[PDB]
Amino acid sequence: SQIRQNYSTEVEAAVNRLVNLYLRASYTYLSLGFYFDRDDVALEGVCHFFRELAEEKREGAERLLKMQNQRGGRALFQDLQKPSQDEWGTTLDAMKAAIVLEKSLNQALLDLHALGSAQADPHLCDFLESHFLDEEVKLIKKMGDHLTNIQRLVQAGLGEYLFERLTL
Amino acid sequence: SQIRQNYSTEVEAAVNRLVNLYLRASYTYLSLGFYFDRDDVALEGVCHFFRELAEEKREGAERLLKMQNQRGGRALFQDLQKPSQDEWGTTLDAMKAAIVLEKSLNQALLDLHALGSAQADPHLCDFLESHFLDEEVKLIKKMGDHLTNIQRLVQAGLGEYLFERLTL
Amino acid sequence: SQIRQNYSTEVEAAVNRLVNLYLRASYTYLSLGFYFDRDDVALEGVCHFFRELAEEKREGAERLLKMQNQRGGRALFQDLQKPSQDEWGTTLDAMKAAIVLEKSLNQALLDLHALGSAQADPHLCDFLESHFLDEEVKLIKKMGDHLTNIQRLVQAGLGEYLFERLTL
Amino acid sequence: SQIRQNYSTEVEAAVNRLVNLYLRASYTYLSLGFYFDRDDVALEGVCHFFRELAEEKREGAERLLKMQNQRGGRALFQDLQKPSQDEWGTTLDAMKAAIVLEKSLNQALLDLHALGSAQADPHLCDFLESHFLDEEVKLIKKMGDHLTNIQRLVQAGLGEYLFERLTL
Ligand SMILES: *CC(F)(F)OCC(F)(F)F
Ligand SMILES: *CC(F)(F)OCC(F)(F)F
Repeated sequence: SQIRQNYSTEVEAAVNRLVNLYLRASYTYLSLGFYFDRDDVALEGVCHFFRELAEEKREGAERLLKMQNQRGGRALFQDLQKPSQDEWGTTLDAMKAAIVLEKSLNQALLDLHALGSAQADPHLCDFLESHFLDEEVKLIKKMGDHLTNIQRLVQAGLGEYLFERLTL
Repeated sequence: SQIRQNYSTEVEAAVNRLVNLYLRASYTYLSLGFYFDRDDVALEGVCHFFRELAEEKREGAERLLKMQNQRGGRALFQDLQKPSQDEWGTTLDAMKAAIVLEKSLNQALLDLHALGSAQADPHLCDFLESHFLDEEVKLIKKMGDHLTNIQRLVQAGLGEYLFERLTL
Repeated sequence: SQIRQNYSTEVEAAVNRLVNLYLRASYTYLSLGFYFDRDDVALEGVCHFFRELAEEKREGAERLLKMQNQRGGRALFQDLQKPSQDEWGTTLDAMKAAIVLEKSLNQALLDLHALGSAQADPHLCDFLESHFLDEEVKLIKKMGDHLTNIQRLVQAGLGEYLFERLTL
Repeated sequence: SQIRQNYSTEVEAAVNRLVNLYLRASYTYLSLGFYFDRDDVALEGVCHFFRELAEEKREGAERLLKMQNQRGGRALFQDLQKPSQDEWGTTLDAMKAAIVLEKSLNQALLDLHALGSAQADPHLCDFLESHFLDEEVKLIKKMGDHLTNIQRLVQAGLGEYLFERLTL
């Protein structure tokens, strides 16, 4: 590419992998959201919480793709695997799966940062530090807070209703 | 001091002690607030309640310091001891510790008032009666009200959540 | 902590130390401010300059504490030592002590950054670079500018009055 | 008087004396103000400072007279002695005389408070504490601040001009 400068093939490939990860995460949240929209689950605040996250993760993928083109890398898309579950259980079960998912995204961001440091790619470093790293830390904190409140409320049916009504 | 009039050394020293007490109280509320911000505690209304009190106590210290200078006394600062606990337990535990703290501040205000009366210092009397005594009485009443509601709600996890959501 | 990821015990402890440093700095500026409010010193612009800095340093401590909780670290508070002086001399003396204080905070920030780099903690790096490092550089520059103007003005009483009136 | 209750003859007489003192003080400030309006003195900010105080002291007398009637006491007016000087020297000389004057008013307020305490007259106590005691403390502090700045500026002609221009 005529514009490519200081952009390693290793980072280019890792950015493509991270896009697949973010799109996978968006798909997982789409599934979570619609599960809570089921007439036999029916927790609107939980559905909305996850649908909002689906959007956020899709936007993350799009930010990575824009950056890939800015650096003169080439987007390569792969199959997107279906979410790990078809049914997500209680709000607690779902929030547990969500924090696991966010930690995996966070670790992937940290790995990419490490790669960028190794390749002396300060533009990549800044990009991740600016658009991703703190967003992830904040989200994981919020999920931790929710998990604690969910667990304090477990009795169980009453707690799930109240959390959806009064927190979400 | 060129401006000093009817301002005893005993009151000057007691005012300095009271400043240390108010700053200690601010520090204790800072600790309480951040404890409730922990991801494994996560009671936002409780955190906000105590952070607001940290501010109020700091402002009290500043009011005392301004008055000290107005009277021609000299501010003398001492080490500030760390709060009595690192972890504050339940909302109930915390509110109990808070009312204990406020009663100690109140007693210190009353002792200073008594000292002012003994020294026939009506400006000091007015200062305390105007800026501190009723504020303390009102705060202690509010904490008493909270304690009663907390105790009525104790089961326990559900009660703590509901109090934070619906009162704080 | 359920949320903790890539957050070393070394950084957690250093963050706690830095909180103590910032609170110490706030206390030092509180003392500086009220000294200049003395009827026998009476430099209102100087008092306001330092009282504003007390607030800024307290806010820095609070930012560090919020971050500590975001990362799943645990705030640990220690005794706060009293400021190094009870009386602060001239505006020049005070500004000299202030720049010494800011340089020590700056060095502590740089040490923490180095620690973060060694622990490959890019979130910490970004946090410090975003909220602290440039604020410190700007503040130290402003103090340097003031010192130069103060020194140019030293005769002495006239210079101190004019600097307070026309710069502060 | 049909309305008189718990109002001693001693307090009634002391209130009349205090009125004479406040009117004397107003007259002294009138003289100070017009001295600084002299073409051979010509310090407008100083003239305005003292003319404002003349008004404040007259208003104090009027407040005391209103209170006297509220309590069913009887106003008794006496000759008003002329101010202690015809010419007031420098700004420094004048401010020195002003702080002496304010301290004498303050002492008179404190004596009246003591008298009220001895006569168990809480309405009088409140009246003085509310309308006079803190006003006096604040004024004396401000004069102390001015004296310090004046003295720092003394060379002499330049200092007097600058203080009038930049503080008053
Ligand atoms: C965000 C989600 F995965 F759901 O959607 C991805 C795509 F299919 F591209 F819309
Ligand atoms: C900022 C200062 F140190 F002054 O205050 C600290 C605390 F005591 F916590 F208010």
